[PDB]
Amino acid sequence: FVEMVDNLRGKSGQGYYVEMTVGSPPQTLNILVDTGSSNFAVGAAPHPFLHRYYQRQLSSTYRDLRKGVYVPYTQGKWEGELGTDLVSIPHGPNVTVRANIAAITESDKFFINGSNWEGILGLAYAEIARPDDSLEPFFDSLVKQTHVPNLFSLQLCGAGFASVGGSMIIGGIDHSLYTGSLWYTPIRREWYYEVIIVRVEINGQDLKMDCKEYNYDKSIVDSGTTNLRLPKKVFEAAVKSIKAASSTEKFPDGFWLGEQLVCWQAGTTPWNIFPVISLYLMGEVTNQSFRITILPQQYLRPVEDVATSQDDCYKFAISQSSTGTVMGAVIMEGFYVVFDRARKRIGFAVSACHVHDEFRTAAVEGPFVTLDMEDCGYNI
Ligand SMILES: C[C@]1(c2cc(/C=C(\F)c3ccc(C#N)cn3)ccc2F)N=C(N)S[C@@]2(C(=O)N3CCOCC3)C[C@H]21
Repeated sequence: FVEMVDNLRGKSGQGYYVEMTVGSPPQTLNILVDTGSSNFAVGAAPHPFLHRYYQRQLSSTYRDLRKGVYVPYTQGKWEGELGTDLVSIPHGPNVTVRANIAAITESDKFFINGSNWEGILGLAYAEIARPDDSLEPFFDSLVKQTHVPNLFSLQLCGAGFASVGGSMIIGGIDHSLYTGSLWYTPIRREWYYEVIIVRVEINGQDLKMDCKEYNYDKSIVDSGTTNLRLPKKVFEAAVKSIKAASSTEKFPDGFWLGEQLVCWQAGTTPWNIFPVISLYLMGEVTNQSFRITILPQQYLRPVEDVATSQDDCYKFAISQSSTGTVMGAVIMEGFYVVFDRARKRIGFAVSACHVHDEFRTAAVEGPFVTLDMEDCGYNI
């Protein structure tokens, strides 16, 4: 799948996007890859933040669905007009499909000032599509209309001390993007890419919580979120343990809450005082799990645009949640992640591009024996 390697671009903290074309003749747009939503939604009006936008009046293949949609989020929102058009991915499979497109005509706190993307490719399932599950997501249309296999994989390559990159392999797996073996965890339910965490360790020390807390009220894999978000109670325990592990240096309380940065002299970040973080995931077999481990290089994120400082500044990118665990870019930048929809499972392997040092690397290890893993899932 050499044609698709390195087909993702982005800037630190602004997301990973793929080039797409919409309409006839084709209009090229940069589109954020989002496993945490299920709409294909593109700027269609001259918002000043946008490099370009979808001009339906130029497309002979545009079809109006004569239906609008209003999509509010916890902060910000977008509103759009639904239709269909022909869509292709230049550095993807050599096909064209007719897909739903939400033409965004009003938004707030949605587009990012300074970013180079103009829309979002929601790769999750129809149950969470807006306005309802009758709006077929893009990937469903792709698979239905072509012979592309029903899976995709993501290698998100992060940065350290602004340009990120990676690969979205559509319809398969490229073995050059990972080392070791893939380990799979079941997709618990096809809405978000929902998974079940069965154990959490900080530098190998179990947090010893009731594992339902780790998945209250869900745990998901989301390329459209930067942080590792943890349920409030889990975040409290995790930070207590990370604070203790890292206690040879003291930091203001506000740093751990994401309320302020911490800066060090260039090149002197003390990586070794910060612990590794391990999530054990439900395995494929009864009573079997595996673990994924990330480094501070993943969860301490460089902040480049700090005019008021001259040093190397970082943001703590593990944060508390009210929506469950969110394995965002902090997790995904450590791994090659296989969204094996056909077999309702997600594979993890150590990413051949993840950021590490000479002493520690990200890891995917198993098998481990874990009992009562079904009890870890939350039910209303
Ligand atoms: C559509 C939405 C969304 C995402 C985004 C994503 C980004 F801006 C972004 C930025 C940096 C990085 C990195 N590294 C990655 N992504 C930018 C805008 C944006 F809207 N998608 C999400 N995954 S989070 C989101 C949300 O709250 N939900 C809950 C309801 O179900 C769908 C997702 C805000 C939603």
